[PDB]
Amino acid sequence: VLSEGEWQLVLHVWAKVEADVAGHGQDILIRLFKSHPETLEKFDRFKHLKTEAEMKASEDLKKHGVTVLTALGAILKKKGHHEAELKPLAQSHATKHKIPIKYLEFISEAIIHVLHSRHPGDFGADAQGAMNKALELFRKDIAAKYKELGYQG
Ligand code: HEM
Repeated sequence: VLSEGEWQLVLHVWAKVEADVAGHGQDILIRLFKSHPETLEKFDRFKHLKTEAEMKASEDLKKHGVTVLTALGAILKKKGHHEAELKPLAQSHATKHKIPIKYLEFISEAIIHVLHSRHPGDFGADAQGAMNKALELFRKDIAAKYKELGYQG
């Protein structure tokens, strides 16, 4: 479980992400798609996008970025009491979208890269540590629902 202090480090930097949800969402998805191109192939909506410049220009991608970060934010702010929010997400991602747990690890790494670029002063090693723990908790709870439903390990 995270401590109350580790949750404070997480939510202090998240309040900053919330000053520019759309800009953050874009940087994260682009980083994901460039670092792990197989992830782009899950999105019928985006797989036409070939270059970073085309990605940066897509308003539809920006929109999805806001969807992703807004769902994540609502989970983080529950501080691990996140059952009601996480269950519908794991169900759709397991059964409808077919998203391997490994890809959740990839987008975790993208989130932490981007936070580090935009918010150095609020994202030191102790914050990076807390954020890593929070994302692991997110993954571990998703993985439990995946196993229940019979989805890939
Ligand atoms: C922090 C991780 C993520 C969060 C919070 C998240 C959240 C969401 C939300 C809220 C939606 C819309 C409602 C629904 O379908 O459940 C969605 C849709 C989707 N997500 Fe995720 N997602 C995450 C990770 C991923 C990753 C890693 C991928 C793919 C590699 C993925 C692929 C998709 C696809 C294919 C859709 C449908 C988009 C569309 O075609 O409209 N998601 N996600």
